[PDB]
Amino acid sequence: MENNDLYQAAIGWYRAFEDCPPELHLCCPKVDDDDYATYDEPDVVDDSGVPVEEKKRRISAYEERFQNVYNLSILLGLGKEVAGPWLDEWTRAVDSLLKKCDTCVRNWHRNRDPYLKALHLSPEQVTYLQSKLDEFDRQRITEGLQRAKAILEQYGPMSTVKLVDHDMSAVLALYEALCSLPYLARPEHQPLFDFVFENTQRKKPLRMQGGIIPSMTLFLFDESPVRRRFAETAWENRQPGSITAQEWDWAISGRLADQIVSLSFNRLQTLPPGQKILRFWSGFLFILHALSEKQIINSLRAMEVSPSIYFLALEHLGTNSDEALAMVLRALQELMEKSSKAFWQALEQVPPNQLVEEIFKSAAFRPLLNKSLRPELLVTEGDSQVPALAAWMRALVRSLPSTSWSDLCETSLRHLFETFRSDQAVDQSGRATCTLAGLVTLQQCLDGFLQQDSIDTGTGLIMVNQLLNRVVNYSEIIIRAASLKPGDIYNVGISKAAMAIIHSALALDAKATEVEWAALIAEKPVQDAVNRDSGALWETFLEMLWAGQLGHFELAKAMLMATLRLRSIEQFIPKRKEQLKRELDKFNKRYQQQTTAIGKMLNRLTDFEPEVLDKLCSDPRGQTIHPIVSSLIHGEDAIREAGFQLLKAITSESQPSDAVGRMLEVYFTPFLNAFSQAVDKLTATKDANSPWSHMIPILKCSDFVLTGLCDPSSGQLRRKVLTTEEHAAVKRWWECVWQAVDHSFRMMRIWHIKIDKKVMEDFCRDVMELGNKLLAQDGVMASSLAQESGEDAISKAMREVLDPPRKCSYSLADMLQLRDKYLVMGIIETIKKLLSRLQENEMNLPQRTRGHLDSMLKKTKQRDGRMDYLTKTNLTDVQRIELLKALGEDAVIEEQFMGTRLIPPMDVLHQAILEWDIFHEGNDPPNGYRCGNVSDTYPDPYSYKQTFFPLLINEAWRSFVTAKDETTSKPFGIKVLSRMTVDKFMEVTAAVPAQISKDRGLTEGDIVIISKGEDPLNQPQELHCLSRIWKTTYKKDTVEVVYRLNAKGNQILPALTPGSEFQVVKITNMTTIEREYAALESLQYYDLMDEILKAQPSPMLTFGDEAIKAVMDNYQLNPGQARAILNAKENDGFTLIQGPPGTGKTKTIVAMVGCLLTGVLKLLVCAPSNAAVDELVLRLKAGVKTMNGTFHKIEVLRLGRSDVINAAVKDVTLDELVKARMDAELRDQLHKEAGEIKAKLAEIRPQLDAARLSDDRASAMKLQREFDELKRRQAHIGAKIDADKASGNTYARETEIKRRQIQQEILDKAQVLCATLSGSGHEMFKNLNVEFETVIIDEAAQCVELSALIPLKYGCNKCILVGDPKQLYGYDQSLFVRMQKNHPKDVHLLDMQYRMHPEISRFPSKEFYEGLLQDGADMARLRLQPWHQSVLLGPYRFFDVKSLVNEEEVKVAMQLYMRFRSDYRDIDLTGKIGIITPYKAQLQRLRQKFVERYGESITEQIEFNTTDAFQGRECEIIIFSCVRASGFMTDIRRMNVGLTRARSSLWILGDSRALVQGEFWAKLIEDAKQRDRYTNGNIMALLS
Repeated sequence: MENNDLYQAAIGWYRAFEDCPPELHLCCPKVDDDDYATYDEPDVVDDSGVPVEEKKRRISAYEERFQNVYNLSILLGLGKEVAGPWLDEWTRAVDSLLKKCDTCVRNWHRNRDPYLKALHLSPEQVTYLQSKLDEFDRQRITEGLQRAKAILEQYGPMSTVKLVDHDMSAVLALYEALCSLPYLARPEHQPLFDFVFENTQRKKPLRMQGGIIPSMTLFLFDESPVRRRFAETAWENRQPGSITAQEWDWAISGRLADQIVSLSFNRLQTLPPGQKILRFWSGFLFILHALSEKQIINSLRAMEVSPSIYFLALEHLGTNSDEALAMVLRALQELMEKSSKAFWQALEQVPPNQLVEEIFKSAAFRPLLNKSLRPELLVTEGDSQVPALAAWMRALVRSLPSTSWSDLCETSLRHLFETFRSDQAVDQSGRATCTLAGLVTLQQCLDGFLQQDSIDTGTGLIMVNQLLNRVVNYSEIIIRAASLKPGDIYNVGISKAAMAIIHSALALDAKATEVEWAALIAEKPVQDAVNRDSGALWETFLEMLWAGQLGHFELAKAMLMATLRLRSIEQFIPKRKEQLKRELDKFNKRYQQQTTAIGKMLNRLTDFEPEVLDKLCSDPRGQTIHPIVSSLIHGEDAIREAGFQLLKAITSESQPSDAVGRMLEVYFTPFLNAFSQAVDKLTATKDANSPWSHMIPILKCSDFVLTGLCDPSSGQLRRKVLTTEEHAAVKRWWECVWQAVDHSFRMMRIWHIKIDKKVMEDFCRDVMELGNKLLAQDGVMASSLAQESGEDAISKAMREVLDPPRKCSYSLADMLQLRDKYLVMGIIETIKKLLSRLQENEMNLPQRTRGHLDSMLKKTKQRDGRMDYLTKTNLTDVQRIELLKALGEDAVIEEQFMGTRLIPPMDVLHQAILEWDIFHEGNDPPNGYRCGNVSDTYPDPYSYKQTFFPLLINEAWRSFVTAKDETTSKPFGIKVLSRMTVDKFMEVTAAVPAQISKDRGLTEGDIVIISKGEDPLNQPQELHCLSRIWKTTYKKDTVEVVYRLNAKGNQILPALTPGSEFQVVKITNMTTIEREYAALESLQYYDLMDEILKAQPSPMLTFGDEAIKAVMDNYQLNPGQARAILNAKENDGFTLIQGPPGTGKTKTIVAMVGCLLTGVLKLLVCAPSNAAVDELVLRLKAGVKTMNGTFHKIEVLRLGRSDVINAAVKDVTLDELVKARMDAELRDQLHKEAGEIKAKLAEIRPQLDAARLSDDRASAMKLQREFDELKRRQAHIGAKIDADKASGNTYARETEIKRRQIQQEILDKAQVLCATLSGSGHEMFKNLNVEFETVIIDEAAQCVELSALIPLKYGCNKCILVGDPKQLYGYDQSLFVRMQKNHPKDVHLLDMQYRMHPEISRFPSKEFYEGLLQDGADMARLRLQPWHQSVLLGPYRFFDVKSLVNEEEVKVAMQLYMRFRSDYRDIDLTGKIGIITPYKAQLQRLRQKFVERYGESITEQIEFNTTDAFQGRECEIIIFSCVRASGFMTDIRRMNVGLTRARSSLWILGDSRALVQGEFWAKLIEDAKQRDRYTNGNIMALLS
């Protein structure tokens, strides 16, 4: 019942309208007129105090009133006639309220359409209801418009705020008119509406709130530009998805479909207008600027109109207007960007190639580039302005699937390279734009393919090869966009794009090679789609990468960065008796070709000009320098040679060492970091096939790096100062080097069955040389790189260095298991040095290292009972004892070897010598050292230390003081190098000329007075200290001497002369002193405890004398000579025989050698003087008579100085023997070939310059091939030359090994040797194995007790010494002195003697020998030679004088000579004149007086020598003349010496009063008065 039921529903609606409160906004959620709360925030706490619950309640009240008004839409359209005045009041209320809330009016308008969709009325009924509603709305709108027009006409124009006060009702009416779709559709209302809009919208573009309308949007397409601006302003305020889907249905989707129909191609069935298409696309873009991807897929993609926006655009691609086409392309790019899925699947019916073909076929494509070239149509891409085709291609490639990218790319070629852009109808700017678009598309595709991780052998390589073939055909197009001259107007920066494309292609090829190598190594499946001519691919790029090309810096850097990728690629070694698979062989061939191409590229890079190469080498990225290091360490021989040549060119050097040093001094931190990274990468090679032969290049590179960084003089670490980052880099380098050494040893441990004897020797010996260098120069480099001051911090730095070495200590110990003798010695020396220093470094060895040491060196009982090294080690018992001493368990050493000897560290004595200033002025040292008793043996072997060590310090200070004042040298000047402090010492290195080296006599172990003052000889205020010499090599041609100078802290460290030079002069030599000190410190374990270090001297024992006459008969001995020997000869220990020198001590020594042979037949003949050694050698070797009657002799070797010696014994020097044997056992063509190759290369360089500008393809190819071949040949030749230069070390090592072997083999044939204490001071004896149980010491009275112990180092058991208490502080009195004074009974001093005149020997016996030395037998008859046969020329003529200038004395000597030549006439005194004086000035005056008064020819007639240096030497006419008293030792004991040395003529000269200091002179005068023992007076009258 429409009437009745509608009236009931209208009664309900009238209750809901009037009965419900109308004061509140009925159609809006507003509480009142001033209620402007955030009604849009019902979920949030509304500003009206309505929280989420209460704001949702306000929204629900609004929605419930809206549902009431929805059911009451029928009430509003009921009509008054049906409902009387009810619908009239409803219309009045609608006019009052619906025209009051703008949002309510918009909602009602939008819901009327929803209500119409929900209206169940017939089409006529629905039309009638809509017509009635529209009639009411139009009546209201017309009344409002009339009121507004009247107000505008009367009151004139008013601003929006003013117009609000004028008629807010008119403002609301206009707002409704802004959404009055039917009124707008009414043609009659168009005039008044247009007039009102022009009167209103002309002022400003109204920024109304609450949604938007499409009327102004259509006016944007229409002529109305004011409403166009209004629409633009309204639409430009929304963000993505800012519009509700309800609004989308209300005004967006419906109007969008309406516009699509207005442009529906199927409905149009023809081409559309250009302006229409442009406006439609522009509106779509403006709307979609605030769209959402969710609104795209779920609403836009779901907007199902014919056709859908995707298919609609697929059809509308036929829009053939130029600017419209550009806008359409931009809109398509934007749409693809919004959702790639939408573009791809919404157009899934269209293949991408079909879409590309449709797009590229644009009619306006040609002209568009002309405008695109202009700035306005220059598409703002990134920071530049390129064609919009680039944006379209980038969007397409970005949104396309990876598998779908390939074929489209080929089609993109048709668009850009093959068909469309390749057409000749393109203008210059047009062709440039097309080429730029194609290049951009190719670059985008390459970049997308780059980010891939893994794939099988698909068609990506095929696409790369197609690009390479195109850009090879487009070598012109592509490679000359790359080679385009910049600055062109048509240029669009395509040069950079082409360069980046080349770089990306190289990187992709490298990644493909890496993937293929990994798959081949892993035997994983791989397809067989395409094969890449990587050699040819790079060759195509090589033509553009040719030298001298513009912009080559970026291309070269890119090529190097790309080649850095193959840094881990390793050539797959084919198996034995197996053919590599087709894939494997293809991979090998491709790798070889790629390596050759990379080498050619590196050669061309080095071919860049020195300025160009230098500028390029300063890359801020530094990755090129990392690739340079990789090439320097590349395992391919050709790659190695190319990298060496490139590095030499870059650093501008001649040899690899110089280039390394220059690089270290230049870019130490970056080069070090890159080298560490490269070493880490290369070392990561799998241990199954890690570098076996290739590690040799790695080892050589590491050795070069060490010799560059930590060299003595040119060492960058030594010369320069480290930085914190540099410190970290150096630590990383040391750790990497030690880890590499460890890996090399461990790999050798496994490949001992795979290491060839020569190759194993080379590798192991190089490892051992690196270890020697480290434990010696990286000890120095460690001091240079100490963490901080203090033993703790420096030892911490050293322990950090040793940590990789401590881990490698297990490998080092395992290496001791080897068998090569030279390797054995090297391993033993490395173990001793490095390990003992590490133990001294206080850092305990690893528990694994200690266990391995125990299980391979410690004496444990084997299963068979062998108490030896638990793992076999053939090292000698001495070497094994040393290895045990490394652990430092002397108890274990005794219990293992001794059942219960080497050189000790000289650093103690060296530091003592260096700190103890010889120039100081302390007679008593600050320690207050003094002599004392020895008891013939200090009461402990350790008491020797505990007491004689202070005595040793006293003796060392005395020796230093004594040598201090004996310079007698020529001062010299030296240039210093650096002042680096290590262990309170420093290094002084200089390349002194060979003349300077010969003059100064500089050699290792010498002490030199390093000074800066002029004449510090008398100038204590000058700078002067002492310095020791370490080692003197030859740098190139001068002598590079590095002296281990003392850096105690004198006032010359601040005068640290990098090159400022000083005045360095040699002082003395401490080699013999060093040997003496080492022997004194070391002999505390000698078997002479009971003889030298427990309580007493050696014991004596008597025997029978039956064979004394037998010895006399067999060896010209005597019972008196035997009686003392009766105590010494049979007994053992250390025995001495006392007696005057005239008792035949030399003849008795020869007889003693004969008697020792009678008792024996290595006999060590220790002597204190070299001349006496030569005399003994003559007497013993020259006269050989064993107990057989023949010349049977023990092989005699004189291990003594032969330079200052007669040449007669020079045949037994054993050093001339060594040199002769080596000589008997014992490139230029390479240098000539290198010169010829360098000349040919220089000549080709002129041809290179000629053909470089030829620009002919065949000529360019031939010239490039010739240049590359020349570069390869030059690299090979230079590598061969450098290898020949390096071979000097190997040749020297082999020669040294052969020399040591020859020396050992020759010493093996030796049976007896004669030498001195310093003779054993040569370190070679330690490496020599000799046996000695008997020793013969000559002239014990002429040696220091300290050196006396050295002769016992050979473990002798029987020893015989020759020393008389006569003929001689007290710090070096004697060892036999203790034996005699302390135990006179235990001594055997002969009383009876021979070979002297009783008259002559009476004075020596009585005054000096205490009458014990019984004179000779019948020297008037036994020695009845002229001496006794000439009565007047008596052998003992007793005369005396009665100032040492003293024309009396000197002229008396002259007169004695004139009587020997005039009174007597035929006396020759060739070494027979006993002219001995106690003063050197007197000796010189005597020589001058002879040469003047007696004639210069008489200077050789008489021997003029000092008594002290006349030992052994014999003279017949002993005309002695003492000078004066020195003090009972050089005066009275020298007098006893003279009474023993001088034998025949008592022609004394002196004065009794002046010689009263010597009571022996008074005794001689008294005996002259008694038995004519002298005769005073003036003999000048007697000679007349």
